[PDB]
Order: sequence, then C-alpha cells, then structure tokens
Amino acid sequence: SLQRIVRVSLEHPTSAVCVAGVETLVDIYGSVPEGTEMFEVYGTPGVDIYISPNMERGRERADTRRWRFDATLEIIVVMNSPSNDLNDSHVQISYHSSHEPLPLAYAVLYLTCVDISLDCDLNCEGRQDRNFVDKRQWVWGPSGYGGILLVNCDRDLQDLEDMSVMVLRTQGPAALFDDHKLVLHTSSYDAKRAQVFHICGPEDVCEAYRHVLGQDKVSYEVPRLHGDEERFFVEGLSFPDAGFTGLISFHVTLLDDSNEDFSASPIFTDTVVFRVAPWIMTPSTLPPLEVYVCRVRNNTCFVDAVAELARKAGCKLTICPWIQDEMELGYVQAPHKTLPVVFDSPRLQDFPYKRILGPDFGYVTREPRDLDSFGNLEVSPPVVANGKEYPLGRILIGGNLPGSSGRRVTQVVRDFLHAQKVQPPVELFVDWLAVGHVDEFLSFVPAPDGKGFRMLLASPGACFKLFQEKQKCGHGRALLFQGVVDDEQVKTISINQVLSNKDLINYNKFVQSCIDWNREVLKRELGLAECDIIDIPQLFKTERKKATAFFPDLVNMLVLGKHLGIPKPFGPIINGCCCLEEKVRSLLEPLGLHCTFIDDFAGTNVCRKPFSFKWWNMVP
Amino acid sequence: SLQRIVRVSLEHPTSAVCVAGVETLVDIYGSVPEGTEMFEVYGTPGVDIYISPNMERGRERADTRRWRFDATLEIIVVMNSPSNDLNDSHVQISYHSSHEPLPLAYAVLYLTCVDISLDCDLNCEGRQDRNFVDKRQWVWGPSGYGGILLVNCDRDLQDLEDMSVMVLRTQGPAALFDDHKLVLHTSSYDAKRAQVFHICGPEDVCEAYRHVLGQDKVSYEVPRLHGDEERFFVEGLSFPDAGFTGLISFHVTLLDDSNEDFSASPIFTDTVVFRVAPWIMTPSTLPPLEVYVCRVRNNTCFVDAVAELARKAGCKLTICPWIQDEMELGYVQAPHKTLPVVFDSPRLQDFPYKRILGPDFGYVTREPRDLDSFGNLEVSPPVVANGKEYPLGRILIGGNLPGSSGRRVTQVVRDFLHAQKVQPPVELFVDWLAVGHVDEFLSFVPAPDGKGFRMLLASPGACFKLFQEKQKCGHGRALLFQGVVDDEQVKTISINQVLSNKDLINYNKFVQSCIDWNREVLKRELGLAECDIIDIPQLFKTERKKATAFFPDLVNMLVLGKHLGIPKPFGPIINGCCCLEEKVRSLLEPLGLHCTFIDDFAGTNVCRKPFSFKWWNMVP
Repeated sequence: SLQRIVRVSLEHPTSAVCVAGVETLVDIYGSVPEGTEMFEVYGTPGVDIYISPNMERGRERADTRRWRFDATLEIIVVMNSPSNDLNDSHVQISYHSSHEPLPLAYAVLYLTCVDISLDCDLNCEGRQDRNFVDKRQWVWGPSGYGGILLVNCDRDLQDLEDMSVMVLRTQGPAALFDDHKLVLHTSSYDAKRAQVFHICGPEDVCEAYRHVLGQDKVSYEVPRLHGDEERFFVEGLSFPDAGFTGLISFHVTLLDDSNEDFSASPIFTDTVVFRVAPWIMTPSTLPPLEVYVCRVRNNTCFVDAVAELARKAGCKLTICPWIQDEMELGYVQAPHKTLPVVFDSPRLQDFPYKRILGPDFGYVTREPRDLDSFGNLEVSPPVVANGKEYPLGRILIGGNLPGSSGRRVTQVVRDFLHAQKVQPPVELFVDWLAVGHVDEFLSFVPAPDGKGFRMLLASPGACFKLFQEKQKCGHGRALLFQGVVDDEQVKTISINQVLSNKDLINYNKFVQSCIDWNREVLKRELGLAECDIIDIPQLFKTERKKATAFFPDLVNMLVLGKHLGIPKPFGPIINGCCCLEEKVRSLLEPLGLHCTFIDDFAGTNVCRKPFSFKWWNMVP
Repeated sequence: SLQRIVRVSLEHPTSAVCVAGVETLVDIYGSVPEGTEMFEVYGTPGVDIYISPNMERGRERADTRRWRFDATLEIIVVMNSPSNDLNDSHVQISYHSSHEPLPLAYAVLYLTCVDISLDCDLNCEGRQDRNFVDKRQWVWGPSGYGGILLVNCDRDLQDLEDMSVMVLRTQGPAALFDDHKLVLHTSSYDAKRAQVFHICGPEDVCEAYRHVLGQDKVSYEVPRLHGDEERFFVEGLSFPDAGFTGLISFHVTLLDDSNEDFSASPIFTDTVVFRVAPWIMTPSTLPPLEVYVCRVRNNTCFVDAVAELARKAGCKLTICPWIQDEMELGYVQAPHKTLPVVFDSPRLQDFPYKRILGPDFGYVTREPRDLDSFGNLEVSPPVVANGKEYPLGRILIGGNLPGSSGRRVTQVVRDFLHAQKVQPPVELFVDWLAVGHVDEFLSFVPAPDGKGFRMLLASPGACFKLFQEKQKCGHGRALLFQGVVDDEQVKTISINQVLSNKDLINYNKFVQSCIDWNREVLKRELGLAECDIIDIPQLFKTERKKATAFFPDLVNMLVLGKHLGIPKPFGPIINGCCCLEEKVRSLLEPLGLHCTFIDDFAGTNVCRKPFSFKWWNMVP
C-alpha cells in the first residue's frame, strides 16, 4: 500500500500528521544509545503499531512484548479514524538494555489523524471489486473502471445535470488547517480541456458555484466551508481529437506549511481520473425517437409521407428552419445521463442547437486546417471481424481515390472520427458516383434472424436478372416510368428496350463491379457472409463519366424501425403493379419489414436510441 | 484471405487483372440459361480453380468433374505467378443440361496476373514468422512486428543510412501499365511527419533520389523504371508528441483507368506501417562511450580529473565551445542503426550538432507554448513495480509543488517525454532545494548483486550517525574543511560544533524528511526495497529557506562504469584521512566501485551505450 516516513528524535518530541489508513514508517534521525539491546513501542488507543523486517512483507502487532533490537526491523503506525483534536494521540519508542531498568532513551511522536480523499463515481457497479482500484488509472473493458465526463459543446443556468461530481473529504481538527492547506490542481494541458466549479453555498443559487479550475487556473487552495466535505462539479470542454486522448486528471495535495523558516512540503496526494465520453454514431438499425425534416416548402407530399411513416413507427416528428448532409446526429453517454450530440460542418456562425433540435442536445464542430457532406459518413450495426469485436459498429467513410485532386472528408474530420476510438472507420469507394454518398448504394435494415440485420446493396445485376425473368415470362414490353403522371421529360421505356441497350447494360456492369469492390470490403471489415446481404435491383445511368440512378434509388431509404420509407421506383407495370416494388417487397417483407414507397423524383435525419452496449465496456 | 469479385458475361468475353495469390470470385452478371442443371469450369495451366459453398469455409478443385448447378456455390480463381503477356490465361464456365450435348451457354474470362507488393523491413527476424501478419498494423511486444523509422532532426548527402527502405514489386506485362497505374500515397497527417524519395537512377547520384512524398505531396504515380521493383527511402521528420502517436502509413493502389466513358476503379491495395523510434534516456548505470565537457577556462584541475577518470573507464573525452543543464543525450534505435540524439532547450539559433557533438548525432527541440534545466530530468535503471515491467527504466521529473507560481519543466517537454511512452515518468519533490536538480539528492551506481544497481540518496541522518559515532570514539574535535587551502570566509568547524548547532541539526532533519518523501515515492514507483538503497552522509544549510550543500554534495557524482568522480567533501580529518571519504569508500568499494574524490569547492554530460533491451519488444 502507501507508506510515508516520519522521523523522530531521542532528544525532543515530534508532532506529525498521518492520513487515515496510510502506513507511517517511524524511525529515529540519529543512532540508538550505546548499549541498546532491546526496544518497546506503545501507542494510545486507536493507534495501530506493527513491526516488519524491512526485507519481508507482512506485519504483526508490536505493542505486546519487548523486542530484540535489530536495525533492519521497521515500525509501522496506522490510524484509521480522524483525530478530534491536534496531537490527541501519540507513540513512544523506548530503547532498553538488560543492565538498567529505565530506558536508555526514548522517542515520542504526537499524531494528528485526518481523513482526506478525492473521489468520483468510478462506475464500479459490478466491474472491478472496489478498493483494489488504482485511482491514477482509467481502465477500458467489462472489468474496468473510471469516471466519465460529458461534453455538450465543443467549438474547435442549470447545466449542472450534465457535469460530473467530484467530492473532497477533509475530516480532521480544524486547527490543523491553520498551518496545512489543501490544493486542488490539474495540468495546464488538462486545464484547457475542462473546468471545475466549487459550490460555496446553498444548492439553489447560480453564482455560488465559483469557477476554481479552468484555462489559466491550474491550482486552487480549497477552503473548508461545508464541514467534512467539499463538492466540485467538473465540466468537459473538448471532445477527443488528434491531440487529446480523452483523459483528464485532478489531484488534491495536503501541504505542510507550518515551518516558517523552511519551505512547504507535501504529506499526501489523491487523484481522480476522468475519461471524456466519445461521440458515437447510430446506425439505421437502432430504434428511432424523433425524425427531423428540415428544408422543404410546397412539398406537403414529402412531409405527409414522413409523418405517416413516423406515426406508424411510433416516434415523434419535428420540423426545423441540409440536416443530413451538413449535420450528423450522434450521442454521448455517461452512467448518469445520455445526451444526443450533433456534429456540424456547413460546407458560418454559432448554431442554436438547443432550440432547433432540442433542449437536451449537444454540439460539436471542427474547422478545417486550410467535409463535403455527411452523406460520405455512415455506420454499421455491431459486428465481429478478424477476431476483433466491434460492439458499436464501424464508421463507414466514402472517400476519394488515391491521386485525386479533390477531397470529400477533410483530415480534421477523419482525425476526430478515429479519435473517438469506439467505431473504427472503414474506407469505401464512392468516386464512381456523381454525388458520392454511401447511402446511394448501401443500407442496413433490421432482421429477426442471422446477425439481427441485413446489409442492402444496390445491384444492377439483380435488376438484370429480374428483367430477364420478366422477359422470359412474356412481359418484355412492360414499360418503366408508366406510373409517372405524364410529364414532358418522362419517356417510358420497356424491359426489352432496357435489356437491348448495349451501352446502358455495359455501364451497369461497370457499376456492379464498382459496388462489388465495396461488397468485398464490407464482407471483410464487417465480418459478413453472403446470407447477410440482399441485392436490391437498381439500375444506373451516366451523368457523364459518373453514375446516377436510372430510376429512383431504392436503397436510399428511410429506416424507422421495421417501417421503411423507400423511393418510388416507377418500374415496369405488370398486371397493374410495379414489378420493382414487388421484388423489393418479396425481399424485405419476409424479414417482418413494412415497405412504404414514397413518390421521389430536402433533408431527413433521425435521432435514435443509443446502443444497449455501454461504450466503456469496449476494449479498443 | 483477400477476395475480389470479377463478373463475366454469357454474351461476350471478359478481360481482367488478378494479383498473384489473391482469390478472385467469378460469377456472371445476369441469370443462367433456362434449363441449366449442371456446370463445368476449365482453366489454362497456372490458373487454379476451386469451388466452395458460400456459407462454408474451405475449397476444393473444381476443374475435374461436372457439377450440379447450385447458385450458392462460389467459383474461386487463383494465379500464383505473374503473366508474361496480356490476357495470356483464361477460364471458361460452361452451363449444361442433360438434354443437349453442347453447353446451353458459357462465359470466358481472360486473365492477366501481376505480382504487386509494398514491403518494408518488418523486423520479423523471429517472434512471428509472418503468416498471420496484418501489414496494416504495428504490434508492440516480444511477439510483434512493424517497420521502424528513425528521426535525426526535429525542430518543432548520404543520409540514406538513417532512412528506411521500402520496396515496391510490380511484376507483370508492361502493356498492362499503359492502362493501369500504381499510386503510392499517404495521409496528409502522415505526409507532414515523413518524406519519401524514389530512386530514379544509379545508386551513386544524389539528385536521382527524387522527392516523391512530402508535405503537400500526398500521392505519387509510380513509373516502372527499374524493371520489376522500385526502391523508396523514407525519412522521418517528427518525433512522437502530444499530437502524434508515432505511426506512419504508406499505401500503394493499382487503379484501372482503361475503361473509357467510365471512371477509374481500384483493383488492389497494399500497405506498409512504420513506427517512429522514440527518444530514450540513458541512466548512469549504462556503460559510457564519450564524456563531453563544455564550458570552463582556467580550471585545468577539472579537465584533468575528468580526463583521468575517462582514461580509467576507457571512454573518450571531448571538449566543445551548459551541456548537462540545457542538453540531454538520449538515443533512437532501429535494427539497422542506433543514433545518439541530443534534446536541446536553451533556457536561440540552429545549433550545429554534427560538429560539436559528432557526425552520428541527432537533434530535437521544443519551443514553449507561451524546462528550467535538464537537471530536473533523470532516468532510472530497468525496474519492475506494481506488476508492471519498465525494461528501459522510468524518467524522473523534479517539478514544483502544486499551487506554486513557477514551473521547472514546461508542459511541452512533459508532453514529449510522455509521448515517447517507453520510460513512463515519475514526479519528484525538489522545491525544498535552492537549485532543485534531481542529482542533488539522488544517484544510481552499478552493483554486482541485487537488482544490478544501487540507488544512492543524500542523507543528513546518515551523517548524523557517522558524526555521533566519531564523537563517541573521541574524535569530536576533528575539524571539517581542514583540507581547504585557507581561503577567506572558509572557517573550519568541528564535529562537536556541528552536532551542537541546534538550528543546523533541525534544518537537516527537515531536509531528511524532504528526501524521505522522495525515498518512498521511488521505492513505490521503481519497486525498490531498503537493500537497494544506500544513504550517503550529506549535510545541508539554508540559503534563505532553501537547501544547499553544507559540504560539497557527495551524491552529485560522475558515474563512468565502475569509476566514480565524487566531489571532494573536505570532511573531518581523523588519523590524517577524511572520515566522509572513508565512509563513502566503505559504502561503495564493496560493490566493486572505484572512488575518485575531485576538488569541486562547468558542465559534464556522458554519451552511453544503449539498453540491451530493444524498445520495440516493450509493451507500454
């Protein structure tokens, strides 16, 4: 355990402070008297005294017999309860010889015990057998521990509910603190990443929580106002980034400043270590809570369809004065509160997130060092791949090909995503698309069996097979885009005409290969097999040299639990029904999913429930 | 292993590129002909063809029988040797029914095999015998792997010996590279931490190594000049710091840009991962190679004594136009070269290190964000503490007390030291000293037994005991400072007069307690027992509330192997001999150490051999 040396003198008594539970090694400054053969030790009640050979572990009570003198023996003193008054306990070491009855000499040590401890919620409910916890460490995993700090605003009232509580216990005689001081401190590095408010009055006044640790404040002398304990409120100010691993440490040090002719000296130090909760993305397989549609007027059809879908799913709907391309809705999590946090990047000014999104919403942003769209960013369901477990899924980044002059995801955003460390990113090939969003060829829907989900991929090959099957069944003259309402630039085309267009078929073969590259990347990096993948029939055309959807992109869907909002494809009408819609239904309805095809020919984002898996139980 | 999908067509042949050893999954775009019941696969010699159920692992040869058609079966194609000409191999898949003898249809795939690999020295002499080695990872420990990059200059010819070699093998038909391109690339983050030169000519010209990857250069199209392989030389530009963990990655990507009217697409990617070698401090227990004396004139005694000590130790001596307070001599290590590196902090201009220190010397510096002296920094021998092993020792940092207005070690230096990560630092209490250097109370000397060393601590208590013993033996009137040459303000003082000075004895008792704090810190953090510690008798006096040596500081010694240069203490002369020198000899000579007491009533730094333990085998 912890040990501290206190020296005593044969010539005069000594006074010292011992922290409750800390072992005090007591020894004299000079030499024992000549002729010393034996020694005895005594303590007042409440003072535990042990002896131990300095080369052996373990100890035994020392106050019950006369010992043979041996310089290699150590005298250990422990007090477990704080003193009521200064120097209310003492220890005496008496050195003896067999020739005279009185001690040759003796040393007296007066003792004042204080109980000093700096503690936070270590989140050790059932994780690491409390009291065998190194308070200087933060340990990941299902057998770890450590305090958690939430950051609800990072641009680089009664907000106390989001802060983390830090308690300083200072039991002891008040007069001691006339010559001893408690210093709460943190490094300047950590200081510019978090701040601390000390409550100096009732819990109802807003100006009683005084800012004691902050940017330039790296140390603070604690006044003992509220008797035996002082409460502090820690507020995180920065998410983990390329230069910040997320750990924040606070220390308290008891300093002996009684010697006016000497300098101050430390007697005891305690430490609390927080980890900033990372920003976590939510895949489309998590249950929805609120759907956000942002920028459309004169588009009551879209709003009404999204509202009907949300009512069928059971989640609320909110309209705000785009939200899916310049914003991503994640969350931060602590044992005491879960906060949704929006990551913003407007391809500006201070965004009012507490009113547009909600009162319990956080905000994080990153300015470039010199993102195109958050459609370049998705995240997978929980997966296992290459022996490594990813209980919060993996972020999916659609970047640009090596050697290209343009960049889709700036370096600062990639650094932020990797610094969250809980959703290790996977790079995808999207340069073949005209826009280049991951959702244009990829989607995740919940499923009752297998891995609990299916990965949907746009597939020109599946559409080839569907059209060949329909042609063999005598429906080759069925017309695509027949269900559209007679527009001047919407010309119908038959299954035969599509299958006979060599340029279109060859281009869709190329697009299928482009998607196959990502298919194998995802199978390797998400540990997926073919039975986890559903190929959605989807054709593409060339917005010259880049791909765009031939008919509305079926996989670019809105997933609200088991209810799907799917763009209406306007495919070939066979027996008065769209065979593309029928194929999608035959593929997805067996999974218990409900398909709603919405007429699509401006942005939608969903706030979802967090993962059931707690991020601090992960081992990255 | 790695798998890539290549689609074929029943209507026309397909041409594709396969990387040697990579599994190619072959499947058609559309549907098989109606009536398909069976299939066969054939390949030209050198093309391995297997089948595998897509839900099962493992494979078996597919070209020896007629199979029943089953859509869940996968056809796997492997080529292990590069092609000599384009499309020199092919595979045919024929679909059959039992009714007609000819295939209902067939698909032809022409194949060109290329062998592409980006490789570095993975330092896999043993520990792994690479067959499960992820080239995208750098693994610590005695069973790890990964490239190592050396940095010989960090301010934030034939330099090929310090660079790391990276080889790109590109075997294949030349005509393929008329439509396919090799792109060597790295992230901008890594780009501004390292550079890469491509050799584009003979190995004797200095302008043939063209700068191909650098600060703004994140991608480079590789020309195949030297036939089957190209050589690149990687030079690290930044040590690990608070914002750089030390990993540098390079990738090569083969891009298909043959398909006109389409966009380029990736076919293969390979990766090399380097770790920058950290800066490592050398404790005084490591063997010396060269002693550096810097700044003194008119003191031939100091230079002559250091030269005699170095001659007895066997190490060179060098004088240069301070070196221990503003510079620290560590080293960086790779399997191919070990470089001593100076960390500089001039309490200026570009310091010429290759001439003042030596040709094989590196340089590191850190500007403050707004250290007092490198005497605030020491390092321990290898230790084991709290179950954790520290095979390169632990750095010792003498900082200021919490709440003090001054700082001894700036935050940038602490961040650098912690970011090296291989010598986890320990904080020590030095504010009680007038100067505040760790060496004023601490030293490490080699020892033949125990842990292989002894930690020496200045100890007023040991001097108390020595003087009490000498007084009891009748030598109380022996005079300190009798060996002085009768200079002004240098008054002799007897053992009795020292022991009878209550203020001096009390102040040295306080100093002993200040040292005891560090004694317990070091015992805990270095896993030391009392048998590892030697208390050197040392008295202190007060420079106005701060400690300075009463007589010359014995523990502030120069350790050259088993030869010790110890400041001459000028202690009490008993029987014509200094009893302090005699006590130090009785303490240290049994360890096989040779004590030379040097008149010290100028800076000295030592360049030492590196640790025998290789840093990459550590698990931090």
